[PDB]
Amino acid sequence: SGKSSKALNEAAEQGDLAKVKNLVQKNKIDLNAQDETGMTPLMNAAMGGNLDIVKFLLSKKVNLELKNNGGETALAFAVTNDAYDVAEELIKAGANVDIIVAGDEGDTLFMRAAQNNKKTAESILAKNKSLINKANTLGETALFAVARYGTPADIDFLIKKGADLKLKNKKGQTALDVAKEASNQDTAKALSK
Repeated sequence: SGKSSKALNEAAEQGDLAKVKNLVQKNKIDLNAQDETGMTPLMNAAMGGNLDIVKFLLSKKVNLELKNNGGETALAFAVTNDAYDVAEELIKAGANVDIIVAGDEGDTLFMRAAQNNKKTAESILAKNKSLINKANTLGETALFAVARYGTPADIDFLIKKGADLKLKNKKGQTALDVAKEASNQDTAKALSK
């Protein structure tokens, strides 16, 4: 690849659209070139939650699927930094939704969205409905967190989207089992029906 630019990456993160545009108009920077930590302009724009910049960079046909050294794409940055407007735009542009977000548990993009933003969780499932049942590194899906700590309405949401109650985590437990362990009688009753 060609030259990367610290000034561009910083302007993208900080949200300075005029500066991004002035730097890109020179056609001297390879917009897909990765810096020393694997970061691109798009990852910086997404991490900083800068929709206008992200839209501009998408108009230049940047690669959506480059990963930084932590293994995250621009979409994972958007979701983990609560930039759900950016996440939506990236999903629309065809960004891969079947990815893992950074952290010890290896949660799926879907699991992180399901905890934080229902609309993005639905956008993800519209792309690949089987992600509802894709487990993290402990063998748990989104249903397990709700079984422990959530409410019967949350159980209903995930079951309506196809959550499979029979799935077992790496300890051999179902969502019903973890509800019972957590003394969550309401979710246990909802899972039992």
